[PDB]
Amino acid sequence: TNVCPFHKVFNATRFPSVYAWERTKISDCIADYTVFYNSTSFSTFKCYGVSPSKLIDLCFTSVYADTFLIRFSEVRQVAPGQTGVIADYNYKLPDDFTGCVIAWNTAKQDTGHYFYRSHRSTKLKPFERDLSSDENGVRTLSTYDFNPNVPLEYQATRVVVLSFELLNAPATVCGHHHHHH
Ligand SMILES: *[C@@H]1O[C@H](CO)[C@@H](O)[C@H](O)[C@H]1NC(C)=O
Repeated sequence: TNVCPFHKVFNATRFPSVYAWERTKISDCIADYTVFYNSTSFSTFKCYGVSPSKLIDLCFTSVYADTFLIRFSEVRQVAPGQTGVIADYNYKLPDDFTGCVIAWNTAKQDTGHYFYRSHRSTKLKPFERDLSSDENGVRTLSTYDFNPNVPLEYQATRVVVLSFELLNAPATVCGHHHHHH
């Protein structure tokens, strides 16, 4: 298997709006997570259920990459069992979450009008997506203008959620060293 398509996911011209986040299936690859933790580009790299350090030793049966665009202020909501407009009405990470979250501040590039759900009748189920714009005829989706000139807690920020499972089925996405190194 050839190397894992991270640059094609990460350095794409556009990231989705967060209410319409997008999944990607990754398999048959040899993953190189080295790019992340650049400390001058990746401002947040935090794993749940495994050690970011232990990613280099592990093989995964299925890896999905959920992607979207929010503000710096709201990055902290992408965590198991957190509360917020994002976690309650946009993108929900399970309580039993296994995976990583990577986030970096693309403010000078991902500029424009992006959207987010502010209100919903019920909160969200884990990993559920709601692409509806109305409830009773009112727009249920409020707007972000991302600009270079807004303060940091308010700036554009791209997020990726690598969600994997270590159960049965052929082991398909293997770190550079799943041969006991
Ligand atoms: C880390 O980020 C900087 C940002 O300018 C980039 O130049 C560099 O190539 C990245 N990583 C490496 C492998 O040096």
